[PDB]
Amino acid sequence: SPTKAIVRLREHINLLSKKQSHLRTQITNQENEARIFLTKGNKVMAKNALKKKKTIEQLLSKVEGTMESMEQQLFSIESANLNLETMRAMQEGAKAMKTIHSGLDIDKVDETMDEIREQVELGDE
Repeated sequence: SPTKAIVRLREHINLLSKKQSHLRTQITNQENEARIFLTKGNKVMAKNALKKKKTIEQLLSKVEGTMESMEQQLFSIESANLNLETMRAMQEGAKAMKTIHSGLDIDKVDETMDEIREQVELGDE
């Protein structure tokens, strides 16, 4: 159902959120490894650690892009459900106004209305 898709989007979103926390940790850790390589005067290994930092940041970007597509999909479903709730209310509402409109069981007033209606329009063409 629509509620089926909603719950799984949430579950997927929640898991991606933890991947994101994890990736930020590793980003930090690569930064700190680079500083330590420098205090040992190993300029090459520090650059290698910063390049690895760059790739994790790229992957964190992909994680957040997946999350964002899922949040938009969720919103689209919830809005569409609200729009459908309106349409069903309107349907049932129009049924109720039709019952009320013909709630005069004897003496057809509405046929006389349509007669007078056409007389009024007889300049229009």
